[PDB]
Amino acid sequence: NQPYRTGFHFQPPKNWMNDPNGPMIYKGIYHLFYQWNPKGAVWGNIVWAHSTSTDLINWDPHPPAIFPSAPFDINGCWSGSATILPNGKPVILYTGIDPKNQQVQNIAEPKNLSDPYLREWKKSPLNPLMAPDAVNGINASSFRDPTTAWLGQDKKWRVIIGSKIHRRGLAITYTSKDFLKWEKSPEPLHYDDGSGMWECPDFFPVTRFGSNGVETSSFGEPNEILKHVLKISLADTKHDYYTIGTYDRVKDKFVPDNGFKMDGTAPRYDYGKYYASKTFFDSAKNRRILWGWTNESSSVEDDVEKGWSGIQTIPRKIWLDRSGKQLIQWPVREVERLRTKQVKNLRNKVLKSGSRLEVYGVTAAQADVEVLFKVRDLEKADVIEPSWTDPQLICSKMNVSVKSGLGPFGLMVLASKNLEEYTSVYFRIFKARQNSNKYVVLMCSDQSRSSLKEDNDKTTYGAFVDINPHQPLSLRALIDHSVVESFGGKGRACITSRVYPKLAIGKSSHLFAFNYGYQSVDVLNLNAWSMNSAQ
Ligand SMILES: *[C@@H]1O[C@H](CO)[C@@H](O[C@@H]2O[C@H](CO)[C@@H](O[C@@H]3O[C@H](CO[C@H]4O[C@H](CO)[C@@H](O)[C@H](O)[C@@H]4O)[C@@H](O)[C@H](O[C@H]4O[C@H](CO)[C@@H](O)[C@H](O)[C@@H]4O[C@H]4O[C@H](CO)[C@@H](O)[C@H](O)[C@@H]4O)[C@@H]3O)[C@H](O)[C@H]2NC(C)=O)[C@H](O)[C@H]1NC(C)=O
Ligand SMILES: *[C@@H]1O[C@H](CO)[C@@H](O[C@@H]2O[C@H](CO)[C@@H](O)[C@H](O)[C@H]2NC(C)=O)[C@H](O)[C@H]1NC(C)=O
Ligand SMILES: OC[C@H]1O[C@@](CO)(O[C@H]2O[C@H](CO)[C@@H](O)[C@H](O)[C@H]2O)[C@@H](O)[C@@H]1O
Ligand SMILES: *[C@@H]1O[C@H](CO)[C@@H](O)[C@H](O)[C@H]1NC(C)=O
Ligand code: NA
Ligand SMILES: [Zn+2]
Ligand SMILES: [Zn+2]
Ligand SMILES: [Zn+2]
Ligand SMILES: [Zn+2]
Repeated sequence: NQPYRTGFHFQPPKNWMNDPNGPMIYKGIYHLFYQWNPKGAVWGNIVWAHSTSTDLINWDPHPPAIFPSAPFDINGCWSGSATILPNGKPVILYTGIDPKNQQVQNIAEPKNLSDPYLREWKKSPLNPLMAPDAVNGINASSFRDPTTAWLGQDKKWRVIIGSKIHRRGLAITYTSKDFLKWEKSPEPLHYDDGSGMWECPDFFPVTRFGSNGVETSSFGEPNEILKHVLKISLADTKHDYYTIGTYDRVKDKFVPDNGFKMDGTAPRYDYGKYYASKTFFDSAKNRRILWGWTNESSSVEDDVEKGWSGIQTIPRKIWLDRSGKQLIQWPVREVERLRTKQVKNLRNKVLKSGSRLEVYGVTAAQADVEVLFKVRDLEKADVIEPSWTDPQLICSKMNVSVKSGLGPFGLMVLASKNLEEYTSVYFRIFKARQNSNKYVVLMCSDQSRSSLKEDNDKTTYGAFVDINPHQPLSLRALIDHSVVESFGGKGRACITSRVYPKLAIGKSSHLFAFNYGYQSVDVLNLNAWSMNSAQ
């Protein structure tokens, strides 16, 4: 019996899953590889597992693609990325562990380029293409995760590798004119002092105005103003951060926009349980897709007990916000195909102070729900306390029991009949400590009351949303048994959490809208779809 296995998120039939690997589209087929343990529910014996799709939702298995079978990767096949060469040919750059336990960079390419599912991959010699040594002095124990490579205006390829030198994180950048002979640049594309190791780095352009994706090597088209994103997975904090800036192709550096620092004080893709993010360019739809690894919030005991660990968020479409300050994400449209044609709809319903509204007629552990909340009188929101800068510390300081002028209001997902178990995703609104009348919208994902099992990770997640509370506040949540993916302000803030209820399972879960704030807020619209299982 498996109450926590997802009905429609990507996870292997069994065992431990980890980083998403070399995602790509080839011959109109979507590919996903991933770090897999073929014989355990913990990390180990790590190989590139492999599934394919035509819609990014239903995945067909294939035997592992990249596994230890040569000096350059004999002690493991760590993370990496697929580049698609200008002639449509796809290649994987991945980190392998050698006889000396050194992290080195290997190329792998398909052996049958006419196989539409690219089942078997051949590797060099002359692998490794990139390795630490005495001359470059790269930390052999911290040199992993090559990105998708991009082609410069000087016919030379660039690729970065996450690394660190003495508690300074950097994107070690290599150049190559043939994709076979790679040479280290004197200086990295970017670095941050005091940040740890830089894992799973990503580097890609975005249009300044538009929802569409940009091919990874593009400079034009003239005219069209581009912006560049550098994303890192910060090993110490265990979060993925990105910064928006410009790519000086002359110096071959990355320059973060004024109002950013790549270490710590940066925006996250996701303010909950989300790690080792990776994007690819979906040439089929001209969109950039972001893959993300949500690991397990239960005990390791539980993981080995259920015999699997780790899921993948449903893929996000990602693009720049109009104001240029952050990225927007939104679950790929395809996932909406999983919705039943029946749809529970509630409109213009008032939530008085301290109220809640059950929403029936849905499979409440496997569902998609979208709400529009309208605030009646913004002059009623409490002025935000002076030293409240961390949105995670606000949500954890004040639970749904503590009441604000406006908020807490939102959804209670994965909830038991009598509410002993519930996961609350919600908003609070404040007036800011500014001379201009600006409001601060808080999004929380509180899971302290989430499950009766006590040794689950009940960490509460939190985020600010850049939306105007004059217009109605939008909240979506994908609910899938042991995962909720909350989206605030139409993708302006995303929180993934992991939840393991003992009561709120299958038949026995709701599903509430609620409001415990001082002022009564209006539910403008509520759509709830039951969700069919994938694959
Ligand atoms: C893969 O999966 C695992 C598990 O899900 C995950 O590790 C967990 O990460 C979370 C954070 O994401 C950790 O949550 C913290 O837990 C500590 C306590 O943990 C200790 O004790 C437990 C045993 O019960 C052990 O598991 C663990 O090893 C530790 O010894 C909390 O204290 C933290 O809460 C504080 O900080 C939060 C903000 O970050 C606030 O929300 C909260 O209010 C707390 O602040 C309080 O103390 C502050 C002083 O430090 C003070 O400023 C405040 O006033 C306040 O009182 C936090 O909940 C969790 O412990 C991890 N668990 C394990 C098993 O390691 C991995 O990260 C994940 N990996 C990936 C790649 O995603
Ligand atoms: C090279 O990287 C390795 C691995 O991160 C470093 O050795 C680790 O340092 C940490 C933190 O001080 C300690 O837990 C251990 O001493 C090592 N742990 C691991 C995970 O191996 C080493 O310090 C780095 N050296 C340089 C020159 O950057
Ligand atoms: O599977 C290895 C792959 O995962 C990452 C990030 O998730 O590193 C994790 O696994 C390593 C193997 O034990 C650890 O050294 C590291 O601390 C952990 O975050 C990638 O860096 C790596 O390619
Ligand atoms: C490669 O793919 C083609 C087309 O699917 C297939 O017919 C062929 O047998 C495969 N292998 C070789 C060695 O050509
Ligand atoms: Na889409
Ligand atoms: Zn040194
Ligand atoms: Zn943190
Ligand atoms: Zn920086
Ligand atoms: Zn006003």
